[PDB]
Amino acid sequence: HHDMAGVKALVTAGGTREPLDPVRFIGNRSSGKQGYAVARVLAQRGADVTLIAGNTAGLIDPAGVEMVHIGSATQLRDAVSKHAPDANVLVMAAAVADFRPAHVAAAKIKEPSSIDLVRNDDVLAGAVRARADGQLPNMRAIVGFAAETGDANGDVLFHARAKLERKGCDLLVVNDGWLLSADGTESALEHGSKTLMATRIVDSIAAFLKSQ
Ligand SMILES: Nc1ccn([C@@H]2O[C@H](COP(=O)(O)OP(=O)(O)OP(=O)(O)O)[C@@H](O)[C@H]2O)c(=O)n1
Ligand SMILES: [Mg+2]
Repeated sequence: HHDMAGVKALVTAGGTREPLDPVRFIGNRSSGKQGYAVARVLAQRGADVTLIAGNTAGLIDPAGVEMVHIGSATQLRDAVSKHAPDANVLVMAAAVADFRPAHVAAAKIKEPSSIDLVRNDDVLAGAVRARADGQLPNMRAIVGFAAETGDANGDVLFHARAKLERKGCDLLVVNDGWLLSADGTESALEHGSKTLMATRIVDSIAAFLKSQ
């Protein structure tokens, strides 16, 4: 039915784009489909959903969901800062570009000089800090998303378990796939439609909120 009737949810989705100039930019391959799916499931279950979307070209805005379109990592951060205080749940599913062009050309660049890169702020960490400082009373649950690959140093779960504690979020969605909770619970995420996966994620949020 409607688990999320009283829940104000803030969802980010898609990838950000950091401009070199008006024409070109630095981006990633994020579709934002998973975040959109989570947005729809939440709204279907009675949540008041605000969705902040990055590069989602062919996706259609979900009905019953307040849409806030942004372009870059900075624009995303400012959007979150604006809408977070009213949110009970923050679903950080956007693929934020780690690096940004240090200087942006006013006009399209016409061998060229190298591009200087500067690190972007950790928007999630900003939210986690704000709640820790008592500046987010309404916030009850914070969800992070991560893509992990096995390397010589460790397993996928090995890296996933580490990132969950580093980010300081309550739940981490890892892509098969995993749902990692801060209490120490681990649930497998079987390959399926983005809809079914969204249901699993929202179920974890619901289950978490009951414990809150
Ligand atoms: N600048 C950033 C980068 C990440 N994220 C959020 O943090 C979570 C972790 O994403 P990930 O890129 O895997 O974490 P990183 O800190 O960037 O780790 P890594 O350097 O391995 O990519 C994601 O939900 C993402 O939305 C964020 O808010 N701000
Ligand atoms: Mg990153």
